[PDB]
Amino acid sequence: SYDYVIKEYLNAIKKGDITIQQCNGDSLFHEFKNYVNVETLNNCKKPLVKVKRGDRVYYTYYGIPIANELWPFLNSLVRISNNVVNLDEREVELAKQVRGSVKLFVTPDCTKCPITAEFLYQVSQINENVKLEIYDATEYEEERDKYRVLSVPKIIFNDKVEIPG
Repeated sequence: SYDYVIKEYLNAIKKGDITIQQCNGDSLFHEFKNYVNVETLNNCKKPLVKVKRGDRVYYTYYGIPIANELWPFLNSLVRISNNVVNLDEREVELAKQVRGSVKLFVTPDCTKCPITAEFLYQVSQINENVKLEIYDATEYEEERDKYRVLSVPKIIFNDKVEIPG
C-alpha cells in the first residue's frame, strides 16, 4: 500500500502550498489530501494530475504516476514545496536556456524513465519558460503514436518529431 510512503514524503511539506489537480485517480489521491490540497477535476476521459504552487503549473502528468513513477513524483512534490533543486550549477544554467514545449513519454515497465522524469521535474522548477508534460504512453496511445514513440523514455521538444535523414 502507498499510505506510509505518502505520509513519509508529504507529512512535513504540509506547511507549504503545493496543490494537486487530478482526475480519474481518486482512490490514490484521496490519501494525498491528508497532506496537501487536492482539487478533483471534472469530465476527464483519461486520468491526469497537475502539480501547482499558487497559479503556477509545474507540469501535467497524463496517466497516473504509480509503480516506478511514484517515487520521482513524490520527490518532485517535496522539492517544489521547499523550492530546492539538486541539479548541479552547470546543468541549471543550461536548463534555463530551454524554451517551449517539452513532452516526456514513459511507461511503467521502464528502467530509465524515472531517471528522466526526475531530471525534467527539476528543469520545470528552474525554468518557467518550459511547459513540461509527461505522458504514460500505455494510457495515452494516440499521443504516443502522434509523436512516433516506440521505446521510452523519449523526449519531444517543440512538438517536433526528429526523423533521421
